[PDB]
Parts: sequence; structure tokens; C-alpha cells
Amino acid sequence: GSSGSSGSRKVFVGGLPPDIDEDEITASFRRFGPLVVDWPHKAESKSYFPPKGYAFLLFQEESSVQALIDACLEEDGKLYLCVSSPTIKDKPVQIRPWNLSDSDFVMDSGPSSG
Repeated sequence: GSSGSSGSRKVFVGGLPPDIDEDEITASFRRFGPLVVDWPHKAESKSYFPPKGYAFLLFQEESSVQALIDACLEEDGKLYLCVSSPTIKDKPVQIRPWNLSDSDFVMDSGPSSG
């Protein structure tokens, strides 16, 4: 059993290079269908890059989020893809399709017996 395309056309991405812009983040995910890319504080920024290495993809179709899910790697319920820049190469990046339902996928601080 799986959630598939359910949620929204928004997808969070973490681990992005410090030197990648909107059109390179777009070209990195355009393989799934047309989209636009946005991030916090962009309205007040002096630079065209995502702050702290994270952004939100907005696809034209929910099928493009499922196409991304079908290309992602997996660990502990986290999903991963890969990207690059003039300064960073072969970088893995964490993928989080937007959905408000609860789930048991959590691994923070690791396992412990007591």
C-alpha cells in the first residue's frame, strides 16, 4: 500500500547547492513535466539562489510528482534524487512531496533501547 500521487503538486527539496538558480532547479526537475520553483525570503533577497540549500517545486500536473517519486531512491521513508552546479557535483537531495496526513516514517537521533 502506497500514497501514490495523493497530496498536492508542491514538492519540497533539501540539500540544493549554494550556487544554483531558479532555471537550473527547473531544468533539474523538467524531466517530469513543466513546473515553477520558489523559496522563503525570495521577495527580499539580493541573490537568485535558494537560502540554506532548500526550495519548493510546483508542477503543472500531479502525474509529474508521481513521475518524480518513480525516479527517487529511498531510505527510512525519505526519498532522494540528485543535482549539481558550477561548485557542487553528483549531490544527493532529499525529496518531500506535500501531503498533510500522519505516517510512522521518522528516524531522528537514531534508535535507542531506553
